[PDB]
Amino acid sequence: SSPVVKRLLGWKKSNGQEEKWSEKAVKSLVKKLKKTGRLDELEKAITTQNMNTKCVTIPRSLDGRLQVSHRKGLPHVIYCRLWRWPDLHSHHELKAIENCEYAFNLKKDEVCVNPYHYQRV
DNA sequence: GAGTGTCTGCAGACACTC
DNA sequence: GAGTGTCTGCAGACACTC
Ligand SMILES: [Zn+2]
Repeated sequence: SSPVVKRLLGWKKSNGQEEKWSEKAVKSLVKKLKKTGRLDELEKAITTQNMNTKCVTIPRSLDGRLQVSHRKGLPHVIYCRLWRWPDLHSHHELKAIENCEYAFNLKKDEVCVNPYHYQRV
C-alpha cells in the first residue's frame, strides 16, 4: 500500500498465500524502520547490493524470533530469504560480515536484518 | 540442547467525540 | 489537541518433539 513497500517487494527473490505473506513481512519491517530512519539504508543496501551500507536493525526479542502473520522465524533469515536466498533453510547457512556491528550471533539489544551484511555458508 | 508451534493479554493503531 | 473506547497483530509464555 506504501510506495517504498511496493519498491522493495520488486526486489523479492524467487502461490498467492505466500505472495501476501512476503508483503506482510516487508510492511512489518518498513513500519519498524520508519521510526528509526534506517529505511533509506535498507533501500540503498537492497538496490545497490552494497556490503558497506550501515546496519539495518530491529529490536532483539528474548528468543530471537519475529512473528509475521502467524508464522515465527529469525528476522535475519526471513529478510535474507526474501531478498537474497529464497531456498535458505537455517541461520547456520548465514555468516555475518566483520563490518556488521549488530549481527544476529552477537546477541546485542538490536539485530541487523541488512541482507548484505550476511554471507551464505 | 535446538528447534518449532500454539495461545493470549495488551500496546499500538484506529476511530471517534468535545 | 485531549480524552475515550474498540480492534488486532504479535512478544512472551508454554508446551511439546528430536
Ligand atoms: Zn549489520
